[PDB]
Amino acid sequence: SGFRKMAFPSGKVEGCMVQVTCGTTTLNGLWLDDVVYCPRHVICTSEDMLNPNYEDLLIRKSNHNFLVQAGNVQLRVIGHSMQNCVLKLKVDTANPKTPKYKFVRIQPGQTFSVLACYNGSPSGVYQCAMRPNFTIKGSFLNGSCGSVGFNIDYDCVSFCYMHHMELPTGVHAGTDLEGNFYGPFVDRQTAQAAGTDTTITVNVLAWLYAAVINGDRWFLNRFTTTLNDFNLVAMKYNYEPLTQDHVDILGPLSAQTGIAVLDMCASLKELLQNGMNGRTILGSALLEDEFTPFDVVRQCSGVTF
Amino acid sequence: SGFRKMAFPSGKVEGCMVQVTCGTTTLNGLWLDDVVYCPRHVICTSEDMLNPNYEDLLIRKSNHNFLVQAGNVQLRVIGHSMQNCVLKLKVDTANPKTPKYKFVRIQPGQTFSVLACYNGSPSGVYQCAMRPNFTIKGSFLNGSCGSVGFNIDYDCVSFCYMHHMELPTGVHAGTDLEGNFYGPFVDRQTAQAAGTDTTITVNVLAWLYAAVINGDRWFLNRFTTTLNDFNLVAMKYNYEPLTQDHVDILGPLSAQTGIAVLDMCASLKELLQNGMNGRTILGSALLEDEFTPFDVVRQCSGVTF
Ligand SMILES: *C(=N)[C@H](C[C@@H]1CCNC1=O)NC(=O)[C@H](CC(C)C)NC(=O)[C@@H](NS(C)(=O)=O)C(C)(C)C
Ligand SMILES: *C(=N)[C@H](C[C@@H]1CCNC1=O)NC(=O)[C@H](CC(C)C)NC(=O)[C@@H](NS(C)(=O)=O)C(C)(C)C
Repeated sequence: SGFRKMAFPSGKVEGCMVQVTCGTTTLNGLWLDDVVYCPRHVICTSEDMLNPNYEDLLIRKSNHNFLVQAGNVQLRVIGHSMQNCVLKLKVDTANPKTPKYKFVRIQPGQTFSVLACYNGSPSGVYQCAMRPNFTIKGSFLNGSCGSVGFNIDYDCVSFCYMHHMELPTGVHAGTDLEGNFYGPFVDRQTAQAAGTDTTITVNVLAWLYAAVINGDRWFLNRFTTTLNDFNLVAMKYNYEPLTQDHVDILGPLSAQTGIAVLDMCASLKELLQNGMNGRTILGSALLEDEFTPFDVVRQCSGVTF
Repeated sequence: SGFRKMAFPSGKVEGCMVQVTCGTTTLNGLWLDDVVYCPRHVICTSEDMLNPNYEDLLIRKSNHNFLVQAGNVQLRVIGHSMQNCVLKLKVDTANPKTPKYKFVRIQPGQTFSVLACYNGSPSGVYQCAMRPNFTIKGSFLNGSCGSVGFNIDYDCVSFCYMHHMELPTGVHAGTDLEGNFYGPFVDRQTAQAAGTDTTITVNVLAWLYAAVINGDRWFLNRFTTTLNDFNLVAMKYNYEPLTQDHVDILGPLSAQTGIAVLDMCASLKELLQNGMNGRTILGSALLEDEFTPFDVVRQCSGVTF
């Protein structure tokens, strides 16, 4: 028993991290087979960052201008190309530590692990959610770009995020591994704002089921609700609408605990209208929305990779 | 910017995890050089667990009774011995993935990462604190014993915890890698209770400095306090006494922000006496005590391994 914010084991991704330096700027890259993926702004100087023309800057760079290091070993670059906001550097050596992998584009509300890196070396791993406004609440400093986010399924690493930038509220934005940004953001130093965020309702419900599984049951009430009436309340508290797809995805936790989803909705409705009155759920004084139904099942059932 | 509960990268420890089975019970083991370390209760059956005589049970076991698997590969056991509450199984093959390592016994208030494993395979990584009552708030299921806790310093893994058991409140207890329990616990299925816990004051202060570094400064007041007067307040709210050693350890964060430790103590005293009035600090509605000063510096300065 117990419930923690748990990240995926990071070893498979650690063996793919490299350092990419072009001129004076060094960021991280992801080395898979004979290709290194990194943010395109590695080719910018400080003056270039207000409004860079990346295609122009890349035209003036040749393979040898890219210094790629894997540990203390230089990897020789033999080709380069730009795909959306990422550079693909072909190297003359395939990474022998390349895991089975896929590039996926995750949906808002889904979670992943981030392996935060500097100079191609890992500093830590934490779990994040793709927010409804297409930002993540991460922890990233200068030099962290090219750090990646990922899920693991058995032996397969699904890379879903590459880190590019920080937005005024202390929140983070990036691309999938094809270089397309999540959200309406661009890779330039100009004023950009995230849309208003919203609470991921299906995830709060998943975490309430995690609490029941752990014996923290005080908030269960005796009522039920309709899906339509729940959503009228959710709306006022800035919660996403709950869909029938979300109800189905909560099926395994509902079946395990014997609490119908609409009954858990009635209990959540009460928490939203009345507060927690100084109580905690799973140790938290606020309702938590960064665990998916799958995360709850995986942690409470001991799924391994 | 941003502040997350961040675990160490787990790859170095992942390459050491193995499965140990004796009879019907399977737990995890730690394979370093030619030795596998695991909890001694792998040799118990269900009937044995109320009050096992481990020395007696081990006398009746020979090397071949221990089935050790590293992935799909059986490792042949060639010797066995018991050290306190851990078994040491000598195997005929040294682990080629053994990192530089040390066995350390950590002090209450210190943090570590746990790599939770089942059947020798990792399921997730999370950060934990050794509580003042010598328990940890983890997330562990049947089969998780032998999962380890660790810190990393550059290239060196300091193993400090091996998981053995769960106590009535949903909290966890274990040993160092020499098999000595943290706390007054024994490895048997009998009623055991943890002492009353207390809040790790130096860590709350460290996290308040993390908040200042991130721009969350609303709680800073205009006052100072003496160390003695702060401790009189801390006492009433079940906080550990702050010592001059703790004040010195907070020196780097104090110097970085220009806030004297005793001035931050005055601000904490106000939070304890008055509450947060529905506000949050770094997103949390409760004061957080599972970040050490070192964790704050490492995360806010981008320390890598
Ligand atoms: C990548 N190494 C770095 C990560 C930032 C640095 C501080 N915290 C982070 O997450 N990315 C940047 O510095 C990017 C670079 C451009 C070309 C996208 N710039 C920013 O993130 C910028 N924010 S913005 C796009 O102007 O609103 C900063 C530097 C003002 C944070
Ligand atoms: C190790 N695999 C297992 C980990 C437990 C299982 C549930 N959550 C955990 O953390 N450890 C045990 O089952 C130990 C075994 C003995 C010999 C120490 N037993 C317990 O943890 C026991 N608690 S106790 C010592 O009786 O208070 C349980 C099974 C009642 C939780």
